[PDB]
Parts: sequence; structure tokens; C-alpha cells
Amino acid sequence: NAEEEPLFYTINLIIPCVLITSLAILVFYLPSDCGEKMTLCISVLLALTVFLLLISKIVPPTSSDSPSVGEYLMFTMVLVTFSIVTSVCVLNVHHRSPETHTGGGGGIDRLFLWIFVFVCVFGTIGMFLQPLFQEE
Repeated sequence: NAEEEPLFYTINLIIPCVLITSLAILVFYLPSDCGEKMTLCISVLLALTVFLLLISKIVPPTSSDSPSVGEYLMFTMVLVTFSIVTSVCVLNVHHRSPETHTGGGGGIDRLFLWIFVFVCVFGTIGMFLQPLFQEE
């Protein structure tokens, strides 16, 4: 007889997770001023750091053999880096180049927008598929 007691944590962790992503999409959709982009990256960063401390005291990855907090940490790490790449790519401009890529017509932005929500739908659902159903 389980009432998703322990699952209440992981579930409450996905709520904000998916929300954070949208935040990055809302900004990219509303390109206004520069302070919005600067505060955005700094904001998303705080969310991650805050999460660390959370589990830090609640059974951290450095106090077990097969921790779960570390799992999401890995996938999140590689994801965070990807964001930094785009952040800088926009900050600085590239005046002409020696070579020319193949394809693309100014949709590079829209590409990262979908490529993100996609990898997220799989990841979020991946851990959400743990339970047999909503009525465990």
C-alpha cells in the first residue's frame, strides 16, 4: 500500500523543472532590451544552484552508493552548458567568415527552441514513467 509518499518529492521536482525551461523560451520569444537576457541567464543559474543545496542536506550524491540526485545532475549539467554556448553566440557578433556552412536560413534560433522542448519532453517523461499510473 503506497501513497506516492516518496514519489511526492521527485514529482514536485518535475513541476519546476519543466517550468524553468519555458522561462527560457518566453524570453527568446520576447527579444526586448538587453537586461532581460542578462537577468535571464543569471536567474536560471540561481535555480540550479538552489536545487543543489536542497538535496545537499537531503541525502546528497556524496553520501551514498547509488544516488538519484546525481542522475538528473548529469543530464542537467550538459544541458546548462548548451545554454551558455547560445548566450555568448548572441552576445558577440561574427562579421563574415572564411568558410560557409550548409543550409540554414535564419532559423538557427527557432531550431534551438524546438530542439530543447524535445529533449525535455523525453527526459521529463522518462522519470515520470516510473509509476505504473497516476493512481499508484
